[PDB]
Amino acid sequence: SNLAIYWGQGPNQLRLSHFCQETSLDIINIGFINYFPDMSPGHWPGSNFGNQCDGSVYVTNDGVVTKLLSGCHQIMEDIPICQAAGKKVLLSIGGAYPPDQSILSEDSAVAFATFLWGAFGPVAEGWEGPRPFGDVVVDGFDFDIEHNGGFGYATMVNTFRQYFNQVPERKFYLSAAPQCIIPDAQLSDAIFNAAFDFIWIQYYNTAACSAKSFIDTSLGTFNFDAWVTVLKASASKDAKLYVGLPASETAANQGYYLTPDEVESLVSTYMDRYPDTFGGIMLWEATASENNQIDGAPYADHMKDILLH
Ligand SMILES: CNC(=O)NC(=N)Nc1ccccc1
Repeated sequence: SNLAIYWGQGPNQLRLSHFCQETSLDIINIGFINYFPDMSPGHWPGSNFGNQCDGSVYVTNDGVVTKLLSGCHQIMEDIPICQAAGKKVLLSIGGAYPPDQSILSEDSAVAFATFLWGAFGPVAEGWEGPRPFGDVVVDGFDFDIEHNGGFGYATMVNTFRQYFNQVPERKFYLSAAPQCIIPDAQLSDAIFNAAFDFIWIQYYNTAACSAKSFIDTSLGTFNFDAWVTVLKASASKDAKLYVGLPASETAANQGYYLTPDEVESLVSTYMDRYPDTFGGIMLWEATASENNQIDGAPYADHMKDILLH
């Protein structure tokens, strides 16, 4: 079972090459493309990577100043190291801030997909768009849509997967990151109507189905079961489900963090019930895990031992 984590939005983060050297980590999601074309200057998507990148943004063939970052030099340098180390690197779409971003048509969702594929996918001839990370090719795209409904996303997923299928030699990945409440307002249409390789339900910040509601069953009702049942119905039936967790008490709202012993008792129960769908743990996020050093190692290292034990 696999350990996925988020990097990109950590206060004072170290550079991604620190995390590339963390052997426990099998997947790293880079957040975020957070400005969508429909409300962003030029219809270009924009990006934000916390402290990373020199602050420069592309301007278009029209002189339009965009929201995309053009000098992300450490990330370009660092994504190949991660991949040279066995790790899959997915570029994440959305995130928490700002909360006023969405997709308005099926056309803009095909264009959004196509722009990301040209931009961060394989190097391609006729592509006359940006290459924010140079000749690096990501392994996939993560959908962390946490605002404004689910319109457009199954289309973006199938459009992506349409593109994947032309590169038969290489294997590319689609994941999503719902919150616990079923149905997820952002991603249930996506999950149902398209094939996600991985899905990591965020089990923090919502009381009625939080991971901590497994340890304290008075807080809400941990619902991984209901989720295996919808997954079975869906176009993502072969998706691997992940229990999404905060890597430190200071990573999500108070009381969502579980101690390793609490995690283990979650994991050994749901790895055994659904050995065929259970996939692993996902952490929010990389920096909080760094700073949560338990006996000379970070939180993620202790998660991986749990999964192997
Ligand atoms: C994988 N996505 C996240 O972990 N999202 C997340 N933590 N969003 C967020 C929502 C409200 C406040 C802070 C962060």
